[PDB]
Amino acid sequence: IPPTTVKGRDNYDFYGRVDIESNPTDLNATNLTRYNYGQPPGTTTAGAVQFKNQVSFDKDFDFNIRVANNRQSNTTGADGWGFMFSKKDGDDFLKNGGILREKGTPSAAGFRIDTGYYNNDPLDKIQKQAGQGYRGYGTFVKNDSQGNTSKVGSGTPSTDFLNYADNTTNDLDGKFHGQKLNNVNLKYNASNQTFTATYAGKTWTATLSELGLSPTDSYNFLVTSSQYGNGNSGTYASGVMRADLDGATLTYTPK
Ligand SMILES: [Ca+2]
Ligand SMILES: [Cl-]
Repeated sequence: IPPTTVKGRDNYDFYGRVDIESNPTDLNATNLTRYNYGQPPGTTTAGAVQFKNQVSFDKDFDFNIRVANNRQSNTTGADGWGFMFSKKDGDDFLKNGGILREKGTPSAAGFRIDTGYYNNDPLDKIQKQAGQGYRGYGTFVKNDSQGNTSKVGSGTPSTDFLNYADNTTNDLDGKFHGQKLNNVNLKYNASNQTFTATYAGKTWTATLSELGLSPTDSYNFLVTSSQYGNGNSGTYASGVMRADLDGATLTYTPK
């Protein structure tokens, strides 16, 4: 079987607090997939789109999607993005969590673009997330067989750091602006058993061993976001996170 590349909304199931924003006012785009709209932070403020067919790590995988982060502080906005492999589905993600906190569904792994501070997350402490502006980070993570999340693969706090938004409105400066649509590339090279993620001009690397995933078992792939809340002060904003799912590309090899 040769690889195929698919594109289109119809290739994904929608779970939880995810919808389509037909006509964004602030982005050059239509029909964006939108997370965390119309609901305050809490246990159920989470969403996933799940590719309808399974992948396995005997074969290459390549996924590209443009994402646009909320232009909201890390104490008011969303938790981030989790590009997650799981043997279970989007309902299991809604029940048990993902890869954006300290614990989620067991034996999942993937790439985390972290945009939200949580007072009980030890990785947010390591990564120096607390503070002003739009402080976040990228990294691979895995959930162990209990669900506990840990950083895996390349990076240090200094190199993982990224400003996930800014206050500018210019399209001429040659700079990254995380509130605009910017591609995320997540790929897996079966020949060297290595996952690569790129975003914001930065790269991260992790082996299959480091992610803890099976070399042969079938996995689902989910694009997740959430806004679970950081305490109960009532200080929050919309947490709206958007992705061009209709324009995304996913390359895999069907059985
Ligand atoms: Ca965080
Ligand atoms: Cl449509």
